[PDB]
Amino acid sequence: ATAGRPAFVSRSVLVTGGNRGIGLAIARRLAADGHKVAVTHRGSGAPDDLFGVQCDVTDSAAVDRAFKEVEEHQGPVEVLVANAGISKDAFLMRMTEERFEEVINTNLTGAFRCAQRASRTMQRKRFGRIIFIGSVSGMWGIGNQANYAAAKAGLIGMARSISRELAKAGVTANVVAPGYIDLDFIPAKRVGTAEEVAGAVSFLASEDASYIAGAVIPVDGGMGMGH
Amino acid sequence: ATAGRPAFVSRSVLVTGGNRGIGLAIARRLAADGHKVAVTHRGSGAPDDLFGVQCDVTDSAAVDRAFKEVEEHQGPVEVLVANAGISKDAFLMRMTEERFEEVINTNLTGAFRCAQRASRTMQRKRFGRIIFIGSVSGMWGIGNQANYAAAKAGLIGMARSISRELAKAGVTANVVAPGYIDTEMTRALDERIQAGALDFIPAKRVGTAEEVAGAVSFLASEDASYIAGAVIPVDGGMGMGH
Amino acid sequence: ATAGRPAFVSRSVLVTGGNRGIGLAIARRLAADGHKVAVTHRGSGAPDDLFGVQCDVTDSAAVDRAFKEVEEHQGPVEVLVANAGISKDAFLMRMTEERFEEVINTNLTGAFRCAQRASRTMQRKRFGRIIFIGSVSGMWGIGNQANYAAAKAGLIGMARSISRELAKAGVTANVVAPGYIDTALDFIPAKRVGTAEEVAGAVSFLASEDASYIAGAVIPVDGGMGMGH
Amino acid sequence: ATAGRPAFVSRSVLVTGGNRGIGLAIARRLAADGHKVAVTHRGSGAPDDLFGVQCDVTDSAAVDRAFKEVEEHQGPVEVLVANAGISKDAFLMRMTEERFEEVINTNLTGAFRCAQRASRTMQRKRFGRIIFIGSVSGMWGIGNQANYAAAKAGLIGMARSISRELAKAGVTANVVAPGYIDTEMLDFIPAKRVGTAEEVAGAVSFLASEDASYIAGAVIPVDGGMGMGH
Ligand SMILES: NC(=O)C1=CN([C@@H]2O[C@H](COP(=O)(O)OP(=O)(O)OC[C@H]3O[C@@H](n4cnc5c(N)ncnc54)[C@H](OP(=O)(O)O)[C@@H]3O)[C@@H](O)[C@H]2O)C=CC1
Repeated sequence: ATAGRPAFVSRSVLVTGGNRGIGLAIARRLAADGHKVAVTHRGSGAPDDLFGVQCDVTDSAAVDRAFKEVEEHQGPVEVLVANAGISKDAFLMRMTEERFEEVINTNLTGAFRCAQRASRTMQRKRFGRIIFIGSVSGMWGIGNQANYAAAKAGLIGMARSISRELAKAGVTANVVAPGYIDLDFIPAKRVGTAEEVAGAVSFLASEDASYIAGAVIPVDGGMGMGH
Repeated sequence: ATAGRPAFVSRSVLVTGGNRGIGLAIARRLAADGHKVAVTHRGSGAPDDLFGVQCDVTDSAAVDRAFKEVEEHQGPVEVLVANAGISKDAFLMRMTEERFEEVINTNLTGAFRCAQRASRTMQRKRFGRIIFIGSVSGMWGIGNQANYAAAKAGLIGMARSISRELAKAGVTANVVAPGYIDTEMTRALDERIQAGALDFIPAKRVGTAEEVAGAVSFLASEDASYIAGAVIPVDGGMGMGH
Repeated sequence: ATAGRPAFVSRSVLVTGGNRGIGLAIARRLAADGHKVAVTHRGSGAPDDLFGVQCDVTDSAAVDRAFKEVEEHQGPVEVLVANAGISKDAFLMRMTEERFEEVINTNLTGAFRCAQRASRTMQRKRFGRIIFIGSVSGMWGIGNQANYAAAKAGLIGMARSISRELAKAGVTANVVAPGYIDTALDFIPAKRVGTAEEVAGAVSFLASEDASYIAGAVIPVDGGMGMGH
Repeated sequence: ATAGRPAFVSRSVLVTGGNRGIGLAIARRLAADGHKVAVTHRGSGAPDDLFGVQCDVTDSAAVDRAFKEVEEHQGPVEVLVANAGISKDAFLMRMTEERFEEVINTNLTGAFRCAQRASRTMQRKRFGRIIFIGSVSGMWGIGNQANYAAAKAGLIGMARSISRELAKAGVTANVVAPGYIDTEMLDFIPAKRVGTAEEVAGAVSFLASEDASYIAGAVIPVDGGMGMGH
C-alpha cells in the first residue's frame, strides 16, 4: 500500500456555470490540480486558458452538443461539476409557478440533464465523478426558498439513486453543499470563500474519494447541522 | 393540562391523489378520524364515501378551482395531504428529459402548487398542516429513480423552507416517507423482485396503505403541533442511514 | 382492510423517570390511552394510581429487579419508554471526566440497561416497542453539551442497531427527540417552547398500533429547531 | 485569491489508535502530507517510522501525560485524530453491561478525553482540528452493535456540540465514518467492494488540510455508499 497521496490522474472535467463566481473558482482549482478543464458559458466565453463550450442547461440538445464538443477536445467527461444555478427567492404566498419552475429547471433538471449525458460514457469507461453543487438550504430550509431548497435537496436524492445504480461500475454521485459564500446561524461566525467550496470539489474529484458515494459534504461553517 | 389525547378538532382536509390506492386509504383514515375529507380525481369521479373535486396537480388553474370547490363544501383547507404522484423509473443512461420532467412536475411541482394555494388561508387563520407523501427513495436512493428520488427528496427541502417561514404562524410542513407498501403494482412484480426487496427491509415484510395512513393521521392530529420539517419514515427500517 | 384507527391493544408499559416532568406526562398519556402503565422512581413514588417500582438506571441489578416487579404486576414490558435523564453542561475545556461519564451513564448506558432487560421477553413474544427520549441536541449540537449531545446521539445509533437486529421479530426501537420543553426562541421556527403533553403525544403514537412499520426513526418534537443534516 | 491548493501548513498531529491498522494508515498518510505525526499505543510501541507515546484512552491521567509528551516532541497538538476503538459485538439479549460500557468507555468517552485535553491550546492558538473516526454503524445500525453503534453515533453529537461552541475560535470537530475496510476485516454496499485503509486516510488528510477550514460538524462517509439514508 502507498502511504501518501495517490498518484494524480488528469481527468476530463466539465464545470457547468464555470465562467464566473464559485464555478470559476472550482474550474481554476481543478485546472491547477492538473485536470483538463472545460466550462460552460452562455456567451461570455471561458476565462483564463480553459476550454469553453456554450450551453444552457435548460436545453437538452445544447447539453448533448456541449458534451460532444468537450469529448472531441479532451476526451469524455470523467468529472462533472454541476454548478450552474439560479436563485428566485420569495415567501411561499408570493412564489409563482414560473418562479418555482425556473429554479427547478435550471438547478435540478439542468443538473440531471448533465449527469444523464455524462453517464453515456462514464458507465462504459467504468469511471465517473458526478459532483452536484447543492446548498445548506436543501436540508436546513432557508425560509424564502421553497423552490431553491426543493431543487437543492432534490440533488441529494438524485445523487443517491445514481450512486446506488452505478457505484458498482465506478461511477459515483456526491453533493457539495455550501452555506453562505462570499452570521448568527453560522457557528464559524463568518462566510465562506469560493476557494473553500473549490477545495471540497477538488477532494471529491481526486484519487482520495473513490469510496465516497451519495454523500453531502457541507461547506457551511457548521450552519446546517441537524437532522 | 389534560393528561389524555387532546380534544379532537374536525379539520377541512384535502388529499390529492386521494381517489385510489394509498391516497384513498389516507383519506378514509382521516374521515374515520372525524375530519371533513375531500379528495382530488382526474375525471374518473369521487369515491362513493368521499367528496371529490376534479384536479390535475400539474395545472395551477385547476388547483385554484379545486381549493375553491373544497372551501365552498367544507371550509378552507386546514390539512393538505399531497399524495398525487407518478413513477417513470429507468436506468440513468436511458432516462429521457421527458421521463424526468414528468415525474418532477407531478410529484414535486404539483405538491408545491397545492401547498402554495393552501397557505393563503392557513397563514391568515394561524393554522395549517401541509403533509407531503415522500418516499424512502428520497434519502436512501432506490436505483433507477433519478427522477423519483429527486422529486421525493425535494419535498424535504420544500417542507423545511415552508416550516422555517410559517411555523411561527402555526403552519407546519412535514413529510411521510413510505418504503415498500403492498399494492396491486407490487403484487404484480415477479416473486424474485418482491423477495429481493425484502432483503433491504429490517422488518422483513412490506408495509400497508393503512400504516402510511396512520402516520398521516398522527401528523394531522392535535398531537403534532410542535413537529415541523420532519421526515416520518414508514418503511420497516429500510431507510436508516445518513 | 380496516379504514380507521387500528384495534387497540392494552400494552404493559414501563416509563423510566415517570414520576415528574416529561416522564409523568408520558405515563399519564399512555394510561389515558388504555395501557397498563408502570413508572420507575427513586423514592418519591408513582403518581395517580399508576404502578411504581424503585429503580436507579445506573444500577443494572436494580433495573433487573424493577422489570421483575412490573412483570409480576402487569405482565412483561411490551412498551419501554426510556425517559430517565440528566444534564450537566460545561464548556469543553471545563468539562471533567466525571461530568461527561455521569451524563453518559444515566442517559445512554441507563437506556441500554433498560432496553437490554426488556429484550428478554420482547423477542420471545415477537412484539416490543423500545422508545428512547433523545434531544434535538443529539444531531443539532447545543453548545456546552459534549456529554449530553453524545449521549442523546448515541441513542440513535443504539436504536438503529437494535432495530436492524430485531425488527424481523416485531421489536422496534425509535427515538423521540424533544427540543425546548416547558418544565432559545431565536433558534426555534415555531417561536415557542413545546409542552410535555406534546412529547407524550409522540410517544403515544410510537406505542400505538399505527407505528408497527416505524423502526430506527427520530421523531423531532422541537418546533423545527433541529432541521438540518 | 489563490487559484490552486492552498499552501501547505505542517501541523502537530496525534493519532490515537495510530499504531496499527487503519490508524497507522491515517498516521502514515498525514506524515507523508508533511505533518509532524505522533501516535498512541498501549505498550506494544509504535512502528519504527513514527514517534509513539504510550496512552490508554480510558485513563484521563494517561491522556494528559501523552499530550505533554507530544508537546515536548513536536509542539502542542493542532490536529487530533481519535481512532482508538474496540468492538465487542453481541445480540442485544446477550450483551452485558460490561461489554456495553467497555466499548463506550474506549470509543466515546476515550474520544472525549482526548478532545477535551486538546481543546485548551487549540482555543488559545485559534486553530484546531478534532477528527473523530466513527463508523457507518453509527447512523446505519449494523446489527449486534448496540454498544458500537451507540458510541460511534455519540461521536457525531459530540462533534456537533464542540463545533457549535468553538468553530468561532477556529476549532472544528468532524467525523469520518468508514464502512467495511480491508485492514479491519456486500449487497448493502453500492460500490460492491470493501474500502481500503488508505481511502479512509485520504478523507482524514482532507479534513486536516487547508481545504477544510469551513467544515464543522460534518460526517464524511467512506463506505462505498453503504450508509445512505436518514
Ligand atoms: N426541555 C426539556 O426538558 C427536554 C428534555 N429532554 C429529555 O426528556 C427526559 C425527561 O426530561 P425532564 O422531565 O425535562 O428532566 P427532569 O429533570 O424534569 O426529570 C428527569 C427524570 O429522570 C429521572 N432520573 C434521573 N436520573 C435517574 C437515574 N439515574 N435513575 C432513574 N431515574 C433517573 C428523575 O427522577 P428523580 O425524580 O428521582 O430525579 C426524573 O424523573 C430526559 O431524558 C431529558 O434529557 C430532551 C429534550 C428536552
